[PDB]
Amino acid sequence: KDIGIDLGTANTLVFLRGKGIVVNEPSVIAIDSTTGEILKVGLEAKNMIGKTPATIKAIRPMRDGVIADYTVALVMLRYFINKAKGGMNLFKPRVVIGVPIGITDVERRAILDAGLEAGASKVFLIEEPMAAAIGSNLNVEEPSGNMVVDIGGGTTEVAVISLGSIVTWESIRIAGDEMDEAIVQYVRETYRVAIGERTAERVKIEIGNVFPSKENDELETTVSGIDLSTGLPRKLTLKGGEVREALRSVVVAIVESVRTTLEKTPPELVSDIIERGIFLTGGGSLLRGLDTLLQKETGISVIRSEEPLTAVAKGAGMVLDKVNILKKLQGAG
Repeated sequence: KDIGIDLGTANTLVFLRGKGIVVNEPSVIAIDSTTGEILKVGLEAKNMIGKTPATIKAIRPMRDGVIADYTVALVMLRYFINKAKGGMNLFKPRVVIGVPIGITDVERRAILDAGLEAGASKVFLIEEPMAAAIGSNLNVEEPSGNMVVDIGGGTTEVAVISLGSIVTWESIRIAGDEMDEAIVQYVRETYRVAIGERTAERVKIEIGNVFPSKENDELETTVSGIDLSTGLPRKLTLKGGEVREALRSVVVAIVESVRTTLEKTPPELVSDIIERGIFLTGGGSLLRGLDTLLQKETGISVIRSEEPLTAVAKGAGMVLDKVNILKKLQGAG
């Protein structure tokens, strides 16, 4: 039994060689604040965020693409592996876990340890964009310039793939989480209202956009929270234009990372990218008009992936059947 795991800062996906995606749940875990006992893991836990009594603590152990709260992350990972196997047993499956390219050796050691402690007989780490390319069948083993821009909840990764490896890359810790925060901050500074992270995510999903257009400007939705200047509950409406402005600095950072990667890419590979185009993927890349904006800024065609949410998990599991690539991945156990 072999599984691919996309342990995202926002959502976790597990691909089981033989049937596909068997786990797709928010990366949240809730525990009894006194006993430490796990109450819920997944969606039911996410639904608790910002709504818990003092007796319960809802946690998102993954941050910036890496482990931020070790033990909690450990038990959550075990829960997911157990669920992927279809209940806990004495079988230790082989596991491949996606990771940002800019990960440190220490952060890298933590994920390998966690994988083993969580119940894996052996763990392998695969770079995010590489897993996404394999999961989307991009023929990564060929000598063809393939630039992938993967935006998740914790990181934005830009990589030029060729011959089963990454030639050049940039990795910044500005992605989905920073988009949510940007909206929270915008509402607080503009209307003096405090809203939660989940309400900000809803806004991002319902009217988030990064390219100007009549249609985008007309988009609207409401948000509810507490007016910090009056101490009263308050509901107000946000429009596409406002949100686009709130996400400006984040988008600027993303565009910049793409330009910087292109600049240092070997000329023959750049030649390939101009003809092939840039591959845009990841849950954080779904902002309205993001492809439009990147294409206009780089002057190069941008293509959105067809399975932006599952590509990474699929690729992590599929890499097990590619000895040439697998043999180069760092592992443990």
